[PDB]
Amino acid sequence: EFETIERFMDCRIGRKGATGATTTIYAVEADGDPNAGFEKNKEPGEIQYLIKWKGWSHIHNTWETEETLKQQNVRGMKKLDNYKKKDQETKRWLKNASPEDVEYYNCQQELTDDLHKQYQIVGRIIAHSNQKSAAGYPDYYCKWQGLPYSECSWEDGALISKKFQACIDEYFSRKK
Amino acid sequence: EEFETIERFMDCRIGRKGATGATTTIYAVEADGDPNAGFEKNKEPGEIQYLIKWKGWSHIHNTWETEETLKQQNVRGMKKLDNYKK
Amino acid sequence: EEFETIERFMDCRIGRKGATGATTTIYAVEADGDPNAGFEKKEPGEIQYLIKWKGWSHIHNTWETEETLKQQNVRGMKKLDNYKKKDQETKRWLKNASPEDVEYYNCQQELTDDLHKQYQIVGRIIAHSNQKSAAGYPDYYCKWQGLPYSECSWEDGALISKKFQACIDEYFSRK
Ligand SMILES: COc1cc2c(N(C)C3CCN(C(C)=O)CC3)nc(N3CCCCCCCC3)nc2cc1OCCCN1CCCCC1
Ligand SMILES: COc1cc2c(N(C)C3CCN(C(C)=O)CC3)nc(N3CCCCCCCC3)nc2cc1OCCCN1CCCCC1
Ligand SMILES: [Cl-]
Ligand SMILES: [Cl-]
Repeated sequence: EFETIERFMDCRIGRKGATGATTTIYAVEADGDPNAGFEKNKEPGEIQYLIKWKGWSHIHNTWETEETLKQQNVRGMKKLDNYKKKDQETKRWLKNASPEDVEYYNCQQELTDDLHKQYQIVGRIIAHSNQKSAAGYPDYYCKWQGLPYSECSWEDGALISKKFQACIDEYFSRKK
Repeated sequence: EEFETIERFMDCRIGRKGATGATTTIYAVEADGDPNAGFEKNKEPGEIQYLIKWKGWSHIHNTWETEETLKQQNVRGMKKLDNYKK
Repeated sequence: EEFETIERFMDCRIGRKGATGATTTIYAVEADGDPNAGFEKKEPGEIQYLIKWKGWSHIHNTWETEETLKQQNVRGMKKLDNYKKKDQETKRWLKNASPEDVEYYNCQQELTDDLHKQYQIVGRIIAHSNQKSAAGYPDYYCKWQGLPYSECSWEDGALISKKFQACIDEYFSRK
């Protein structure tokens, strides 16, 4: 019925309207980053968030504003309050911080950042649909890098060939 | 005629209606995909099927099968079906 | 009217009848022992899950059964269905997977279960309370291994000092 929020993945200041379906990685690749030429300079922006939608997989992460979360009558809005609360607590005990703490925080906080971006490439395909679409695509059973095998999904076969045809090739070639 | 025999009841399931038959042996499901694919009880194909292990065939031939479909094929040994139910 | 709340399912296992509860947190078993110690079957089994609680840092992961989750009105049962299914489905698929596929599944599950085993290691204490306890222990704000900085948690100084004194120390040897 209504969307739900599972995790808040990152935060950012970005172009006004760089929120919504058009901000997923496979739209930005197939269409273009609405948030393209942004230095935070040259252009006033907005606080946008990176949402991991309940039900859907880490590839459908879209960026939204507080407004669009409310405008979309989405569930999980308390999660929005906590993410903002613990962000203020984290900025607090890093204002009085030795330079080597900022070294740690920025080194670390950037490892999790990669690890998160890897949750979107497909580690191996595992199955496919009997049914095909009008356009002639099965749907695929993807395993995602970093995420365990219980983080697998039935993914659009038209969708994943655009970036992982090679992973589709090796599924079929490990039969004959 | 020439009937099939139900050897063991391997597993239970709530599967898309139709996701039964010879389309549920591995070597099909690997060649064509699965008729059940990604089925949640959200969609209401809803039906209860059984991985039936057959007599005189290795386990790679097992199939998911309804009461409906077992009785259509007049399989033997429906005595263990309801036994399985109870 | 204070119930608990399943956050994420981390692991099932067959386990000694009654090897559940907070006697199962990692820090309990080091203290005393493992309730599921030396199990085989000899012994009535059971099907026990490792829950990550909403509210609590990963140290507090406890193995539980579908019973003791309901028995304690634990909220988030819908997520135990979506997981029992996702397990049966993937066990069927081990019935007939090619050894290659089965070996990939062993590499990538042994890796996974590690990164999980370290969400319980502290890589940095970065604050302490202004308030000690009976025993001279502040609570400590931990940075966790694997996790981001939005998983940091105020945690019993007493408890953390029992396995990560080195970290509270280097904390103070910089202030
Ligand atoms: C929960 O609602 C939805 C979400 C869907 C979704 N997600 C999860 C994004 C996150 C939330 N979004 C915001 C904030 O703007 C929109 C997009 N992606 C997708 N594709 C998925 C395939 C990838 C191939 C690229 C092209 C397609 C995109 N299909 C979604 C469908 C959703 O149900 C629509 C109602 C029922 N349907 C179901 C099937 C189609 C029509 C009837
Ligand atoms: C059920 O909520 C809780 C949980 C607590 C918890 N966890 C994560 C439980 C472990 C075992 N579980 C089961 C089902 O077996 C579930 C969760 N650990 C801990 N310690 C953490 C401290 C140091 C460690 C050793 C000292 C014991 C352990 N204190 C918990 C406390 C919980 O509330 C009670 C606090 C109430 N407030 C709120 C109102 C105002 C008064 C104070
Ligand atoms: Cl993970
Ligand atoms: Cl993480």
